[PDB]
Amino acid sequence: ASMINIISRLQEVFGHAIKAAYPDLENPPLLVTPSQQAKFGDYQCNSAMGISQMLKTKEQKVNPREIAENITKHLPDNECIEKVEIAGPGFINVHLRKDFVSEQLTSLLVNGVQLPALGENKKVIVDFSSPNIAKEMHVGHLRSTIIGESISRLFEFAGYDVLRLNHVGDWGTQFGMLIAHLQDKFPDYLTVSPPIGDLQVFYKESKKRFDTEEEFKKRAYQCVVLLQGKNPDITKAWKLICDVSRQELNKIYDALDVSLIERGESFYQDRMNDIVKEFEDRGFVQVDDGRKIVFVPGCSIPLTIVKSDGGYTYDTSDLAAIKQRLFEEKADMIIYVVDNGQSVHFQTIFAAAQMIGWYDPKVTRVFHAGFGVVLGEDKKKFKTTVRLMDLLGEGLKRSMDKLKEKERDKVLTAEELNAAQTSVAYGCIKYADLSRNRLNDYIFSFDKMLDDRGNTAAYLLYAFTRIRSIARLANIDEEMLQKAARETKILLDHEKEWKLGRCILRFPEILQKILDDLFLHTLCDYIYELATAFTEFYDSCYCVDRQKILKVNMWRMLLCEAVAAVMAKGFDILGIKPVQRM
Ligand SMILES: N=C(N)NOCC[C@H](N)C(=O)O
Repeated sequence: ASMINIISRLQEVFGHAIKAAYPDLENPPLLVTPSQQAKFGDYQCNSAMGISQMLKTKEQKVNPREIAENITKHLPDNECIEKVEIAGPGFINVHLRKDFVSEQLTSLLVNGVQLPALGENKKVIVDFSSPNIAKEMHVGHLRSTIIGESISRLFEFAGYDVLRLNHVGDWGTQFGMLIAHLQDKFPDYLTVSPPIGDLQVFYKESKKRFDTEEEFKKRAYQCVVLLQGKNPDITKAWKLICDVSRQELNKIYDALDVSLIERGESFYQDRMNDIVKEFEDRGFVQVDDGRKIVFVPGCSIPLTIVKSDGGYTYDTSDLAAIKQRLFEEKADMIIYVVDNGQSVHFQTIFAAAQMIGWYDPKVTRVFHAGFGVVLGEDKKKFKTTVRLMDLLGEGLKRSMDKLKEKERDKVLTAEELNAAQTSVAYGCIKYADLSRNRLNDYIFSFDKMLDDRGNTAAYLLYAFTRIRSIARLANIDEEMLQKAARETKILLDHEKEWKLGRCILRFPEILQKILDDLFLHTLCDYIYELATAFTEFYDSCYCVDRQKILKVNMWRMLLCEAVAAVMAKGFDILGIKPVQRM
């Protein structure tokens, strides 16, 4: 059946009701918001607010309370509204049908937590992680990965078709010295696949030679020209270096549970040729100091698309990239998950793209999802540079250390030696990030994100186990619960079970908002809000003598399951893999 965006529903029935009360008005505000207080109803409509101000005139100000009246007067029949109240000025407070909420709570237990999805299959392309080959994958790359994996999942769950592209820096000029060095240190690479160790100790070996030996430097620069010329021997040496890089990288994408089509800058070697010609032939190119540059009317900087020496650039690659994503992949939306240091870069690229006619931003969504830098607690850059695998190993350890109080004796081997340990570590590292606005800088603290209390993954993961233990400890297997759900009316007479009930149905309205601003932290803020609504429900209501059985209220067994299902999905979107026991 799939869940209902209640906010979008109330917006439909108010726009019907507003068109009736003021049909001569054009595009009136349909600001419907959840009431975050018991008395004011379950949703609020602040629409007589902006409607009064549209009718405002030099010497006449229509009082909003009289509008709200004229609005409620024409409210159609529905399936979700009990009564309507007017407070203050023209606030319209809305009360939901208990029946409606109950029926909806049920529907997601039998049909399950799934979204309605679309009437057209749009194609979202998400550009994330993107480390630079031969250089360490750094924490800023980590954010992108985490944020990108989660964004990809939100659209995947929303019914979109999603292309996860790892746009890796595998076409740098630094390959020159690596390849030239590889040919020195391992003169049989063509035949004996060379044992290159740590790619960082190798790179170091090169930049020394580069900065030291002048005849080596020239060789290095020549290798780049030869590589771009697609030379057989030189290219093989390149493939082999990216190979050693690729398998160290997968160790990380594996641990963080991340799927990615690798499609580096090198993928566009030929399109770049055509792009340069395509900008030339439309007269957008200007020659400055031997560079072919492009000025975009409005932008603070120019794109360099050919250097003085014939070599392409980041701008060249990202121009080729957006043309093919728009034309061959035929995307309806493109998302770039890249550190905010490069904000200007994408606004100029996107501009350049409109300028040459590649897309109509009214029609195709192109979006830079930016993020702040990673800091230590001393509120400056995060360094020691930190290897990502080290960070995670140091996460796994710490996660384990916590668990030794004293759960190594309760949970069995699997439930703990992985399940709880890993699900907590990786879960915290993702959650600490996503729970904070992606734009603000991020303070990476093992101590803060591993805290057993507060707004951490740790608390919410533990919290999850308790919701699951309830119907477990009272011995009600899945088979029973599914039959209960199919036959039980769900009861919401008690205040705190009404809070929890409508909090639950807010899941769609939450995710929709995130499809528009890509602010995932409002989902974490929702998992915490849901999680807290539950405790307040549990601490007063009974689900389950002073001898054994305190009777089972089967409908509250289902409430617990509703809460569980929705947290389960919310976790999945965020990239958290919850355990049951811990
Ligand atoms: N420009 C695109 N498509 N992705 O960003 C690439 C990130 C780059 N490799 C870096 O090191 O920042």
